[PDB]
Amino acid sequence: MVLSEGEWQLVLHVWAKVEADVAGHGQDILIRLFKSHPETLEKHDRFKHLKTEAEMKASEDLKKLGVTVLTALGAILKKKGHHEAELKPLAQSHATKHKIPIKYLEFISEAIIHVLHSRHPGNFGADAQGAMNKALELFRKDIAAKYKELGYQG
Ligand code: HEM
Repeated sequence: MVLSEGEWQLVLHVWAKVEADVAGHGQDILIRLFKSHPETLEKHDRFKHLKTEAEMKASEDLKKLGVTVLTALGAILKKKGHHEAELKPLAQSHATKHKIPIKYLEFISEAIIHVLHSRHPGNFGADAQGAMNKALELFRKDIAAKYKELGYQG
């Protein structure tokens, strides 16, 4: 798939707001993911023991992971589709080391959309959400193709 320049502008415009508080958005997104799909928490040997949302909010390790996730995703989005180089090491670690099924990438995509809709209603109307969804779908499709080449595809 290919996004138009107008769609990229909608995506990067809301992303600029997200970047005013990377740590806070990172926390919100991961907690939303863990609450909505607890099975994803099991993949994180580092956080598997957290029992409540309060414990999650207090974890400095989870906050650091959130910043790492958003910083990597932001670098990919800013490439506006020309992200092959950035995708390779990410696909390799998530397929071979962490063993993350594509299904879980869809779950985190849902969490990103939920949080942006909650925090940026004025900059995340229907058109902006459609553009962000298209960007995340492109990301998942390209990662899935890489998983297959790497021998995982799942
Ligand atoms: C927007 C999608 C995502 C991005 C950009 C992303 C990015 C990253 C980055 C950059 C790291 C650190 C270096 C590495 O190991 O590659 C990481 C680690 C990891 N990711 Fe992801 N990730 C994503 C989605 C997921 C999902 C959905 C899961 C699990 C349900 C996941 C599980 C992990 C695990 C287990 C680690 C290691 C965490 C640790 O250090 O203990 N990732 N991810």
